[PDB]
Amino acid sequence: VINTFDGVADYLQTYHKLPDNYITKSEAQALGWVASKGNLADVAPGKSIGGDIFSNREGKLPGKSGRTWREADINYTSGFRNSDRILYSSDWLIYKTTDAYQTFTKIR
Repeated sequence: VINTFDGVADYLQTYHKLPDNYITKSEAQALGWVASKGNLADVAPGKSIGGDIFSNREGKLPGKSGRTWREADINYTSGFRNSDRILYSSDWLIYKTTDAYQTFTKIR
């Protein structure tokens, strides 16, 4: 039940378990999450998407000898998303972007 940058980062840097309130795009999409609807507050009155998996071969986030990268929605309540998005890696390095997957400033 968390959707804030540092809050999610701390949660992950300390408990590593994705905040109890996130879902992978697939699950969200397969559960019924549709773009021409943005259904979410109904089936999940307070949940934020996030928890997918990515290798970052595009080198869009910090890398090394084999790096794992995953994202998560931020600042959501009930309705649709916005531009606040958090990025966390295998090593738990967390970065933040507020321009809809555009500028990734580091936070942890």
